[PDB]
Amino acid sequence: DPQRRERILAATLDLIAEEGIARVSHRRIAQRAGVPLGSMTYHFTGIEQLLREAFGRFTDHIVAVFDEHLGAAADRDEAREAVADLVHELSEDSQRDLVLTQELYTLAARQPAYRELTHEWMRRSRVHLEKHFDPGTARQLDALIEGLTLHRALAREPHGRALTLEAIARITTTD
Amino acid sequence: PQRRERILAATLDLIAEEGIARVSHRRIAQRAGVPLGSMTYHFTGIEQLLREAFGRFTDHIVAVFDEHLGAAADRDEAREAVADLVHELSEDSQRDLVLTQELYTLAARQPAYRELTHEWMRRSRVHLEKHFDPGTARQLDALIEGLTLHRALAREPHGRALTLEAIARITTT
Repeated sequence: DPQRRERILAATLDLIAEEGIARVSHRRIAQRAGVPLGSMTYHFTGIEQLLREAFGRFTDHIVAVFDEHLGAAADRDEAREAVADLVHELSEDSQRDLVLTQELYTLAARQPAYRELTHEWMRRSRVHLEKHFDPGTARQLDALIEGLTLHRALAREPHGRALTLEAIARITTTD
Repeated sequence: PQRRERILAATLDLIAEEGIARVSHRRIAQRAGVPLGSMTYHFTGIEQLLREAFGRFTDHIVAVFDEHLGAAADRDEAREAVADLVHELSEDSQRDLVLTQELYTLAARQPAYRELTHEWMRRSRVHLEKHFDPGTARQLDALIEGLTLHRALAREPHGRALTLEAIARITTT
């Protein structure tokens, strides 16, 4: 099964989501991935590469979520509506994804090297956004999506879609 | 005896440099230089302690919002002040960046803490509402959040121009 390496990455993500970044260790991960301890160092040069590849995988996943919503939009109007859907789904559908997102941000805040990950994440998000909006608005919009998602997710009383749709309409206005 | 204050201070310090998982009564008591019993006496537990520690941090940030939007006498002066706020909030203190992120992770994991992240947003909108209508204040607070995070976790933060244009659009009408 050539999927042992992939399983290690997934178990690493599960571990971080459930117990936090500080609990990351070769032994704990091997157990969750159901692979011998030696498999950790056979496939990975160290914890950094492991973490980079793990968060990179999580990163690919969310980017695909952008693709799922935006790729199905025919014009600006559907795109704006699609973005609202994206914001609400990201803010409440998966607590695991919200936690992994926040873990990554804390890591990148602490260790600059990991900002290569967040930088590449923001860039890919913008790519799909630029399939409907110009580069500038796409950048402004990505920051809005980030903020709306965060404020809904950590809210005691999350705002509704009308408010989300209006902010989106406003940020994507060029008249 | 400012033991309570020192404990709250040591808590933020520990979280800021060592990470949330390193918080324990023992370690914090050590940092603050107080007897282990002080931790259990002044606080009902780690929850109430983190709640008050982070509560102090948000006071610190809300204070920054003020003294920024504080002296704008215009909607346009307000906009430029928000821009300044965004850039200062993303470059000046890595401590504050880390602490905001630690709070965000805790609230994501334990909904109970979403009470203070909720109160933070509320207190932020209060200052913003001094210049903009309620709906706009709310949308703006979210944009401020997103722009700040994107500038901070980028390899090359975007320029002031981008920040101001985004603000100009979200505060349109």
